[PDB]
Amino acid sequence: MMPATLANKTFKLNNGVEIPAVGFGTFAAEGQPGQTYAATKAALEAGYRHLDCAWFAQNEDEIGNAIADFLKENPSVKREDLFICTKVWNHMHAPEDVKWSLDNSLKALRLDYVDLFLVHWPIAAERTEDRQVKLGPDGKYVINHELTENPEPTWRAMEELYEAKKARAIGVSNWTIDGLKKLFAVAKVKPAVNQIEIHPYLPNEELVRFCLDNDVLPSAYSPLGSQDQVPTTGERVRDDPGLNAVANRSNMTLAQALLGWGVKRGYVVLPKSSTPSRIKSNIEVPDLSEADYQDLWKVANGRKPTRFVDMKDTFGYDLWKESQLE
Ligand SMILES: NC(=O)c1ccc[n+]([C@@H]2O[C@H](COP(=O)([O-])OP(=O)(O)OC[C@H]3O[C@@H](n4cnc5c(N)ncnc54)[C@H](OP(=O)(O)O)[C@@H]3O)[C@@H](O)[C@H]2O)c1
Repeated sequence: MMPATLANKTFKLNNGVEIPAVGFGTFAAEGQPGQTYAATKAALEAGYRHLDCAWFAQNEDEIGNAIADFLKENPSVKREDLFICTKVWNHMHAPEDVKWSLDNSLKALRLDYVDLFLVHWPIAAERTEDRQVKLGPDGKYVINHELTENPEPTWRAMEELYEAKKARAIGVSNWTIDGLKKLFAVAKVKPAVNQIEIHPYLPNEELVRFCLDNDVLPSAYSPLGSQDQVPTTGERVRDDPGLNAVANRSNMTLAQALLGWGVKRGYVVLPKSSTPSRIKSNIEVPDLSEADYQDLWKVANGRKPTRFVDMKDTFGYDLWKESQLE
């Protein structure tokens, strides 16, 4: 129990929608049936009012069941009290496919609408007749290059879903500054959120500015590092001695310190956990003192950026032209 927790703080998107600063990440590549339901229920009962989902996670049915059961067990809570965000995957970038994805997600979550609908990646890919990712002879995504660099159709579909009041806000994920310039050029409805990987080992400071200065709210996934360990040196963010020192001196958890850092920078954080204890503890986001904030920033600035989420080898498409040399 943290009375002064930032789990009550919200941000106001550029269309006036309120989004809780802390949201629960439901993606596990460990899914394992019943885990998503249990974790989502634990998060709702721990005080989370923000749920991050995605068609890619293939767990929206359990999330919807959890939401239904929670709302049924607590009459004082309404669906309007919850902020539900879901995303459309890469093979469904065709406008009809985008709409179908949103409808499928709504059916699974047992919701009439979502508060945030995000295009998961700026990469349109081909699909099979049964709405599965089409693999090529190399076993990698079959890229639709036309829809990939002139993504206006996709965004139009999103705008329509926005105007059909099926999504209260629409946005992008893993977008770049140049991609954002592209979309602004072509968009009628400016994206409200750009969900990206932000953490002390990948501060993403330049993109965080571009978004904030253009009325696009960043949303940080993998805010605790990730379920992944640094390849080039075998490092975990949550093992970093400086981060742990800052957390220990102020009698808070390392994850709490990282989440407070993120929220103090002014963006949303999406911690994920299957463990009940971590789900309870992650919601107790502290309002960092200036010393803790500056020291965490020191740790972040003393390092080579490290990006833990790069699916280059799966998509067969290098969005972020990052190489060993150079
Ligand atoms: N392209 C995208 O849009 C995108 C990509 C990736 C992720 N996301 C979103 O961001 C969310 C989180 O990103 P992530 O998957 O990299 O996970 P994360 O939030 O960065 O960190 C979670 C990892 O650290 C552990 N953990 C959680 N809380 C902890 C705590 N207090 N203390 C110690 N360990 C803790 C977790 O263990 P346990 O799981 O066992 O509890 C798990 O191993 C995802 O759920 C997803 O919603 C979006």
